[PDB]
Formats: sequence, C-alpha cells, structure tokens
Amino acid sequence: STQSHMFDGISLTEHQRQQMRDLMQQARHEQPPVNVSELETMHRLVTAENFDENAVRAQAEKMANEQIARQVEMAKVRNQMYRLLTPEQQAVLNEKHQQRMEQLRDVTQWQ
Amino acid sequence: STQSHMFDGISLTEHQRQQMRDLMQQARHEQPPVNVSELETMHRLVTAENFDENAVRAQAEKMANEQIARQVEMAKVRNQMYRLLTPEQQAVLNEKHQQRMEQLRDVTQWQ
Repeated sequence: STQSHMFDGISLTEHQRQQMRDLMQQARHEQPPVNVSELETMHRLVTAENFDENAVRAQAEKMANEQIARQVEMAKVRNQMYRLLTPEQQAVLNEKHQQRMEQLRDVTQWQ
Repeated sequence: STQSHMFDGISLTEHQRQQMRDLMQQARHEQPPVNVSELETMHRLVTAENFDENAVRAQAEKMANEQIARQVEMAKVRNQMYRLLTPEQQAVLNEKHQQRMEQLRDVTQWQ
C-alpha cells in the first residue's frame, strides 16, 4: 500500500505539491500490485482438510518479507517528501503526528 | 487487524452466526491493540536528521514479526469458523474467493 496520514493538513507551496506528486507517482510505479498468488496459497491453507499451523506460519513469514520491502521503500520516499518541507512545516507535521498518536492512548475518545 | 472478506455473502443459521460471533469476539479479545510505540519509533526514523535505512529495515522487521503473529492466529480462527460451515456453504465461500481473486487478474475491471 501507499496511503498515509503523514502529510495530512500540511499547507504546501505549488512547487512542494508538484514534487510530492512526482515522488508518489514514481513510488507507486515501483511498488508491485498485490501478490494474488500468495493470497490464494494462504486461503488454501486456511481451508485445508488438515489445518497445518506450521505451513500457515511459513506462508505468513514469506508474505511479511514483501511487506517489509514495501515499508522500507515507503519510509524512504516519505523521508524524502519530509525533507522538502520547511522547519515550520516539519514542526506542524510532527505536532499533528503526536496528536494522532495520543488518540491511541486516550480511552475517552473511544467511549 | 481482524476484518476479512472471507465470509462475505454466506447465509448462516442462527447457531452458526452466534458461534462465529463468539469466535471473533474472543479472537479480538486476544489480539492486542495497535503498538503505538512502534509507530512512534518508525516516525522518528522517517523524520531523523540523518535517515538510516538499516535502522528503518530493522524496525520494519520487528513490526513484521508482530504482524506474522496476528496473521497466524487469525488464520487459525478463520479455519475454525470455516469448519462450522456445511460442504455446500464451503463451496459457495470458495467460489466467492475465486471470483474475488479474479478481480486482481482482470484488467478490464480496472479500466
């Protein structure tokens, strides 16, 4: 996947916005589509006559290596987009991230 | 996460729906909430003054191991749910899965 909240609500110059569009366009180009064959293999394990948790774990491990590759490459592109921002925009972005994380620690927001 | 399309559109008896609700509520109970501290660690890596791809990869590996544990446990629960279905319902479920995967191999559905 490529969707992120990281840059939500940041006010960009036109030049910043264009560069970020370009960076994301190429990141997408390089990220392969969903590995449908791995989904099918996992489905056939989950529906097997004899459920094989070892086989399931091995298949999850195999799938996670693709996920790691995506996460690393997207971290790189997002770092690059971050480096186009001014110190002031970076500070806004970091504050928004802090407030977003606080939602995951604030029980009253889920009651 | 716990959401899945696996059982979409399957007509269940009341006793099946009840058991599947119970199985999912327990699976949820056992699945810890989002590891906010690891999101924070990754965000600090992505916004570091000197971006460190090795550290990002190590962090993605760590997070991936948690994802593996979730996926294996969810596979077990989903196999248990599948085992409550009749052969007829299983055949419907498998045909629906096949049709869903075909969407990922059919360019005309995305044009």
